[PDB]
Amino acid sequence: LPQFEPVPPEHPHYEVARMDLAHRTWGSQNSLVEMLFLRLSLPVQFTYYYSVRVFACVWVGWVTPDYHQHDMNFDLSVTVTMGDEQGNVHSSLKCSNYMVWGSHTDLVIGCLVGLMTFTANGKESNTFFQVEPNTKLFPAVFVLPTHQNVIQFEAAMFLSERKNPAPQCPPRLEVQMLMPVSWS
Repeated sequence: LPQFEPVPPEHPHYEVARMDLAHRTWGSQNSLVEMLFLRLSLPVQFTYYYSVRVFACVWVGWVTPDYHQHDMNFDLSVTVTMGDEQGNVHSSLKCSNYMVWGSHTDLVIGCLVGLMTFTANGKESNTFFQVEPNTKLFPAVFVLPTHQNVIQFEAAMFLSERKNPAPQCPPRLEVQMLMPVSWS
């Protein structure tokens, strides 16, 4: 199982670089071409935008706590539809378990609560995994590197949401927001 563990420098080379607007610079400098399933360590619980800024095809999104699909494949996994004795339906019952979207700096941004939507390059691109109950999701981003400083991260701030001091609206990333890869 590919459970996440935080990137621990020295590493063959995924250079974390938390910095201060607050954001997170990156870079696979060394000749290691593949697999950067960059889940963030601090999942939401159910307003809160989530910017990402690729510097150089990246599957930005959100992820349910379980997830062991460590594969080269883009776009993989479940719609539910509770029925009736009538043979009809109590129609739909949520879906999916999660969010993802496939020179210049691409800038992808999410949002948060019961709904969530992508907003690529400051422009709307809504609906992809836009309903859930009172559940949880990591602010994850899957990546295959371009080498050239591969990726960067960031309505009220997400930091207000992850942690107890809600509101306190302005950003402060704070130390715990580590950036695990899904190790083999």
